[PDB]
Amino acid sequence: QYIVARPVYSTNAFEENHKKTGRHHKTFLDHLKVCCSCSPQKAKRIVLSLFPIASWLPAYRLKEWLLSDIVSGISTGIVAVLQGLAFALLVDIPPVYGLYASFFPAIIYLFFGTSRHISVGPFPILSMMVGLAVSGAVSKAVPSLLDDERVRVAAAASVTVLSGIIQLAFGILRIGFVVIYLSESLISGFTTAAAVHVLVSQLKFIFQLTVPSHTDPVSIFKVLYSVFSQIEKTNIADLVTALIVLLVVSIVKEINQRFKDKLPVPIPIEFIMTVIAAGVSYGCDFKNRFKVAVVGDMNPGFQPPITPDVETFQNTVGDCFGIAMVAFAVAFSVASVYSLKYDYPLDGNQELIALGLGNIVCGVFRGFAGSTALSRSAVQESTGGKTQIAGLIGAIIVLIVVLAIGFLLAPLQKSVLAALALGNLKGMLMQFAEIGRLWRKDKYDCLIWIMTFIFTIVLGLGLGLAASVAFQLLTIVFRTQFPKCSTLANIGRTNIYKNKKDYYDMYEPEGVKIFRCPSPIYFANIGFFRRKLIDAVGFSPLRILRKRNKALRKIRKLQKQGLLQVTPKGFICTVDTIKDSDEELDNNQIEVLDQPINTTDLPFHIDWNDDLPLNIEVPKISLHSLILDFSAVSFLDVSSVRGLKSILQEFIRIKVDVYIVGTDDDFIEKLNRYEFFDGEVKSSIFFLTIHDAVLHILMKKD
Amino acid sequence: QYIVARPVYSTNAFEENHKKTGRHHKTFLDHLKVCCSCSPQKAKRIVLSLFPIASWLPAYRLKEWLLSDIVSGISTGIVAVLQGLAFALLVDIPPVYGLYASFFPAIIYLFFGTSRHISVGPFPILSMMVGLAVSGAVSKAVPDLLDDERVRVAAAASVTVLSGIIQLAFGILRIGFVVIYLSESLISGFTTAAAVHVLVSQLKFIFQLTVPSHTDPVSIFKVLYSVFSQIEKTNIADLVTALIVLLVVSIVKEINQRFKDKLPVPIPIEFIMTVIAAGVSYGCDFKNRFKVAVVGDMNPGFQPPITPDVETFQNTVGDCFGIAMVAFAVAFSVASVYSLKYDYPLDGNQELIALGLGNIVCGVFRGFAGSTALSRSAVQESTGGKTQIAGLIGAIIVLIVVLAIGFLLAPLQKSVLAALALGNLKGMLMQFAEIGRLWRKDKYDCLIWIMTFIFTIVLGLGLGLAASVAFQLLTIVFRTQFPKCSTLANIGRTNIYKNKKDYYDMYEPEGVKIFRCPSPIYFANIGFFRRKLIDAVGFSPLRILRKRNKALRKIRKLQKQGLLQVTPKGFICTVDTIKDSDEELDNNQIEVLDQPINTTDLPFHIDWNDDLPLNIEVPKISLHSLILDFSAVSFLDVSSVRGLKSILQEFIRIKVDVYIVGTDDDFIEKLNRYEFFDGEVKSSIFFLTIHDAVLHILMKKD
Ligand SMILES: CC(C)CCC[C@@H](C)[C@H]1CC[C@H]2[C@@H]3CC=C4C[C@@H](OC(=O)CCC(=O)O)CC[C@]4(C)[C@H]3CC[C@]12C
Ligand SMILES: CC(C)CCC[C@@H](C)[C@H]1CC[C@H]2[C@@H]3CC=C4C[C@@H](OC(=O)CCC(=O)O)CC[C@]4(C)[C@H]3CC[C@]12C
Ligand SMILES: CC(C)CCC[C@@H](C)[C@H]1CC[C@H]2[C@@H]3CC=C4C[C@@H](OC(=O)CCC(=O)O)CC[C@]4(C)[C@H]3CC[C@]12C
Ligand SMILES: CC(C)CCC[C@@H](C)[C@H]1CC[C@H]2[C@@H]3CC=C4C[C@@H](OC(=O)CCC(=O)O)CC[C@]4(C)[C@H]3CC[C@]12C
Ligand SMILES: CC(C)CCC[C@@H](C)[C@H]1CC[C@H]2[C@@H]3CC=C4C[C@@H](OC(=O)CCC(=O)O)CC[C@]4(C)[C@H]3CC[C@]12C
Ligand SMILES: CC(C)CCC[C@@H](C)[C@H]1CC[C@H]2[C@@H]3CC=C4C[C@@H](OC(=O)CCC(=O)O)CC[C@]4(C)[C@H]3CC[C@]12C
Ligand SMILES: CC(C)CCC[C@@H](C)[C@H]1CC[C@H]2[C@@H]3CC=C4C[C@@H](O)CC[C@]4(C)[C@H]3CC[C@]12C
Ligand SMILES: CC(C)CCC[C@@H](C)[C@H]1CC[C@H]2[C@@H]3CC=C4C[C@@H](O)CC[C@]4(C)[C@H]3CC[C@]12C
Ligand SMILES: CC(C)CCC[C@@H](C)[C@H]1CC[C@H]2[C@@H]3CC=C4C[C@@H](O)CC[C@]4(C)[C@H]3CC[C@]12C
Ligand SMILES: CC(C)CCC[C@@H](C)[C@H]1CC[C@H]2[C@@H]3CC=C4C[C@@H](O)CC[C@]4(C)[C@H]3CC[C@]12C
Repeated sequence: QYIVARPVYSTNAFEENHKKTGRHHKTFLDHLKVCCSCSPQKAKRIVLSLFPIASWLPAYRLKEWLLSDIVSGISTGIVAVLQGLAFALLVDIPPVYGLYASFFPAIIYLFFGTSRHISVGPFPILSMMVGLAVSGAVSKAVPSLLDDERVRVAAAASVTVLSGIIQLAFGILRIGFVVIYLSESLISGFTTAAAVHVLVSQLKFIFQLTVPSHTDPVSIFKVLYSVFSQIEKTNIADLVTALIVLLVVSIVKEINQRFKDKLPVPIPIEFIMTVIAAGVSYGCDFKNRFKVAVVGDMNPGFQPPITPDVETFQNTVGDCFGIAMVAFAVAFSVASVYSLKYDYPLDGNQELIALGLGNIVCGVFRGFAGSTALSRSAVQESTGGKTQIAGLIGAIIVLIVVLAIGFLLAPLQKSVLAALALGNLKGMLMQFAEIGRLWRKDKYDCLIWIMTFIFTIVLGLGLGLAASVAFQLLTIVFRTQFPKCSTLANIGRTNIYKNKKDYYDMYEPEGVKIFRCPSPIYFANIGFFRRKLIDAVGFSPLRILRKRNKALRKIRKLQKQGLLQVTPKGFICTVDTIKDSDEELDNNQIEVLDQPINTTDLPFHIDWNDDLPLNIEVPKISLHSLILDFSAVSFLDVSSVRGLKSILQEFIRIKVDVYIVGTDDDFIEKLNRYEFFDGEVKSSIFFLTIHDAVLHILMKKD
Repeated sequence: QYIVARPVYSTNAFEENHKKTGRHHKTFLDHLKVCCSCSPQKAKRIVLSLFPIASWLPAYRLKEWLLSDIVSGISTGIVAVLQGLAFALLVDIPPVYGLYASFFPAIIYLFFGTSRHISVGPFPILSMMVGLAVSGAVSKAVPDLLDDERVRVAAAASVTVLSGIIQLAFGILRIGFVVIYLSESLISGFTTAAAVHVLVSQLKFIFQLTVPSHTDPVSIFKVLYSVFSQIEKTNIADLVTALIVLLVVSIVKEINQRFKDKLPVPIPIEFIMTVIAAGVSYGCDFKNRFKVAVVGDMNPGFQPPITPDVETFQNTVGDCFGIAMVAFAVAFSVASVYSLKYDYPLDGNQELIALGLGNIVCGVFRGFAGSTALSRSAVQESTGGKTQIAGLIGAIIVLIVVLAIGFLLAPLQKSVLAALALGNLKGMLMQFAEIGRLWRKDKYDCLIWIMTFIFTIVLGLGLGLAASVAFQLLTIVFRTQFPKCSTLANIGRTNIYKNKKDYYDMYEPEGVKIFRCPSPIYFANIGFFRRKLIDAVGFSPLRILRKRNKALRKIRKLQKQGLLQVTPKGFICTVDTIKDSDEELDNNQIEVLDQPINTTDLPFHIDWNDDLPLNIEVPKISLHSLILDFSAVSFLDVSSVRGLKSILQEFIRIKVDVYIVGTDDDFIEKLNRYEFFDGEVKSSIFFLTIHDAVLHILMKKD
């Protein structure tokens, strides 16, 4: 049974009886000393962290990893070639830049990356964010089809170079923990909005229509209007072939997911349908019989590096910041699943550095933004990916496609790629069945999800992330704005104290009120806390103090006039009744009422609760003690400290004690720094538990 | 002493023994029913709240309030005329609009306002924010010195009409509680930055220099450069007269503040120095002897109303929102001091409605934004202001100045007003002695103050408020990002549990770890909480489960091969030593390790902690129970719930119990909605206090 027999402590007798260890908190001088303390072991650790390949490559097991890595690399290389060709169209650049952006960051990540399963390249969200950034940049540059494509390519290279520089700077600064400011609900809402954006954007390629590059403020609706204002000019053959490809891919993906145990090395539907479509377009000549747009004959080989444009750097700072943040968050979210699945450590700063270097190299070599895509990562993992050697094999396949087999993929329909991209939208769009779950569960994360979706949809991907982050930060204040403050009472004559309106046989101590605030008190909570405390107490301590001071001043004036003769016990009051001549105070003297009462000159100790001569109101209070249950109060910063000090001073000045209960050692240590304690609000008002506070009150009363 | 003898409770036996009251929580259907339930008493209350004059005017005491109100009204009318003339120059409009904006909102507030001491009009922060909004609006108008000010006046009228409409909408929506999202540190920083802005902006009038209206991004530095690039063209007479006026005003204000008891009806230094300067300028002709700019001959009378410009409405939406928010916050902050001083209720929604209506009327009648100024409010309160009759008398004085005495104030130097405005900068600039105090106290509110100052200075008043609000919201996440998680232990063989690294004679139960998170756990805290819990425990439950599952699979394979014969007690193990032929698991099958172990088919109960045959590692764990001290955990939303569920499942699946301790009834009630409880994580794992949890563990063990 719960049996305890201990003395009553007040967080000061406790410390006096039990000696503390006197731990030395770390200062700032020694923080820099240990950082600059260079040692060979720490240097080797830093070098190995910066070059994870030097650690994971010599530990390769070339007996059970080589074949699986090779197969997974071939599969992911085919998928990466197809996905780069598809996503190069979203930026509205020649397709070969998609291959470049699928090749270069993977090669850089093979050296500088810490994850072992993700595949680096383009994914639709980042691709369209880069495209929007390019459209914004080329619309602000100070003043043919070939020239427009070249300027778009240059703008994309500059934007992705700046994004890689930002990512590398973030990784160097060791601030790679910024991924925790994005809630799971915010991630879900943003991903669903981006999925809708992808579905809207791929329509102009499915229908084979010319759509101008729109601007960030309202992009999806403008694109939809532009697409549906020319719906008559659609290509029926292109539309039907896109539908067939999408239907076949979705059906095969469904059967592949359903039949997993019986199906090793899952069917490469992307490759199979792509080669089928290319063979159908060839021979049958799906470029003159119909007017289907096809992927042009890409130049076999790479391209010389270019210097990024400082004008674009200046123009698209915010867009590049958003691109870097989105890429890092997506990469971390994708890599964390496989890291937890296969039990290896993940380094956020190393991931940021690798992504930044890869993006920088890709932009220097005329590419665009690169990260890991969920579809490609899942393909690589399911095929049997064990290390980044699969990524190297995929890069080799991409290089082979770029160099040798370049005449192929030319009869490609330039919209089978769009249908393949839309085939990856099923998992993204299935997240729409989350509003109901969040509404049933939280009712606040549902608000976060809805607001994030609306903000992204009506503001573009670049600004929706910032707006959603701001609203998600505000939702914490929403949570801790109106805490369910309640009065506590004893249950069963034990040390159990719960809500006053919950149980039946409870009992409160005579003239004792226990108040609990089940939320941290900060700038947005001090006023509500004070109002709730005053309402629970039942009177205003400031009002009581002011009325008592007015009564004392009237009594002193009467004594000066001689109507009141002071005696050791009682007042003579040699007047039956006065005409009740009240006195008013001017504007600059009303402060004196708030001053504490000191009746040392009067030998009689005024009770302020029984009766006053000459019929003075002086409202009485039956509350002779107050206990604050600061057990759930995590922190106070400035305004809460000032409000608490004012409330405690007002309470103490009317001859009632205040006790703070439930705070640990750290809370009182922090409060000591705020100059909270003084000659009035001593440090002995803190008690361990409500029962100790109540027992101390009872002991001091009788 | 502290003597307790009660049975051990687990928040379920407690509820079974003590019957709850079964309170009926209010739903949403009845929330609308009580709002639409119209009653005569509620209608009368609503009408009286909407028209507070009908409540406070009949209760007038015309024996002790009339004379003081008249004197305070005369003084505040003189001060309001001077301050309106001064602040009309900051917007760069003819001075008479300052008188209009000092007259109209005061008249509207006399009817629709709830405060009794504040004086409505212009104040420099709002005046310059309106000026910046006007400069932005006139710089974006589509193209079609006397005509240059007309468009500025029209833009100011439109901007203030929109701001008043926004304020009225906010008051109608009953969202007048938005003043609690601005911390005291944020308010102090913004006020100091605005003071610096005022000091910089008034330089062009002190030196009598022509400065173009700059734009929001970097305004103060551009104005400073423009002023100091033409410092040679300054007027020495204007500078010296401004210096004398400022010095005399500051000295007289200092002596007035110091000598308060001996000095009733504080000296009207503004009025006396203004009339002295006007008489000197008129007598000595300070318009041709020197080149001092003077206030022009304002047209005696009012001006017809104008329709606000929809183009300006569309152009300056954000600026109008900022103006409305700043005006409401300033008015509430100024009025709260006097409301607390004189003990009368304040209505935020009524204040918002009154301010919105006043601003709407003033903008319609060609004025600019109106609120209460601290200087004017202090003058009115000190002079003897009791009700808004002082405001009415001030409006009457302003009307008299507008109509009858208009030929005066013409020889005014147009910079003595600037020096008078500078004289009010002492109180604002005294707030610079707060960085040190906040650094010594909080180290977070100091960051808020510094960031607010920097953001406002380098982004303008309109955008600095939003940036500082965002950073202040982020500071809460900064506070609750890395909580000081610690292990707890018993002290003195009682029910007191504190930090493990704090005391000497502590003792932990055998194989029991107590973990405490002294902060609410949300999206930005779940990962850190999991990492700290794993580090405190000393092992990874997922790793232990995976290794145990691998060992079980190897044992089952050996049993199938016949090397292991299952017996009721022990394994025969008819092999001296095997060649240690480990088996690797490919992808799409590694998840089976995470599945829970169910050794029902084996009669032997595997201990998983003593030893295993054929030398299998199976790392042992000494921990056999875990207690989470969720006493300071205020709330979980989605991600924290999911992470807690995953951690608890991982712990339970390795045959260890988890106990959550310290949560109240509301926390478990909220957690029940998240579908947290299921067949594995039951609802009986919640306990009242750490001592109950420990006693239950000891009872279960033996
Ligand atoms: C509170 C939540 C819902 C977010 C607030 C919504 C606003 C940020 C949105 C809603 C309506 C939007 C506007 C709707 C229409 C237009 C007209 C549009 O002008 C054009 O026709 C541009 C044509 C072109 O240049 O291609 C430019 C964007 C704009 C101002 C939009 C800007 C963004 C606005 C103000
Ligand atoms: C995330 C935390 C840790 C740091 C965030 C810092 C950024 C918000 C600041 C720091 C430096 C700033 C940049 C400093 C200098 C400039 C140059 C400036 O261009 C000009 O000089 C104007 C030229 C012209 O208008 O002709 C445009 C803004 C920019 C990129 C600034 C954008 C905002 C930046 C990136
Ligand atoms: C419990 C789990 C397995 C989910 C069960 C429900 C889903 C199968 C349903 C519920 C809501 C459905 C969504 C409701 C609305 C839409 C929008 C719509 O997509 C669009 O094309 C919208 C964009 C546009 O074309 O303008 C059609 C599919 C989708 C995502 C639906 C896909 C199927 C969802 C996710
Ligand atoms: C992280 C903290 C420090 C706040 C972030 C700082 C930025 C928001 C500031 C710092 C430097 C500023 C820039 C400094 C210089 C200029 C050049 C200026 O161009 C002119 O010369 C305008 C001349 C005119 O039109 O009158 C336009 C604003 C701009 C880009 C400023 C925009 C706002 C910036 C980027
Ligand atoms: C603070 C919460 C409670 C509400 C916030 C809502 C605002 C952010 C939204 C709602 C209405 C919106 C306005 C609705 C209509 C217009 C007109 C529209 O502009 C045009 O039509 C431009 C035409 C052109 O460019 O020729 C887009 C901006 C604006 C001012 C919108 C700006 C954003 C506003 C103010
Ligand atoms: C209550 C006690 C502890 C006050 C302590 C005194 C100082 C901490 C304060 C009081 C007056 C302050 C000064 C008042 C006025 C100004 C002018 C101000 O001018 C500007 O902004 C730059 C000049 C320009 O704008 O041309 C700069 C800050 C400064 C020196 C202030 C710096 C901080 C000071 C010295
Ligand atoms: C290139 C331009 C001129 C093409 C025409 C653009 C028109 C069709 C676009 C631009 C802005 C768009 C609006 C922007 C925002 C919203 C709010 C949303 O909740 C419903 C759709 C609605 C109301 C959009 C309707 C379509 C719209 C009016
Ligand atoms: C006209 C020219 C001079 C305008 C200025 C362009 C150059 C100097 C600016 C534009 C964008 C800037 C970058 C924007 C963002 C960051 C991230 C930060 O963590 C480090 C600095 C860094 C990487 C900046 C470096 C300087 C930068 C590249
Ligand atoms: C003549 C008018 C039109 C334009 C004047 C432009 C020049 C003088 C202005 C515009 C932008 C200004 C800069 C904006 C921001 C900063 C950062 C701050 O920490 C120091 C001052 C500094 C570096 C300013 C110096 C002056 C500046 C360069
Ligand atoms: C040229 C045309 C398109 C411009 C249209 C301008 C008008 C219709 C718009 C522009 C800005 C709008 C205001 C912006 C903000 C709010 C605050 C909200 O709480 C009530 C409505 C209100 C006050 C809006 C009313 C309508 C408004 C005045």
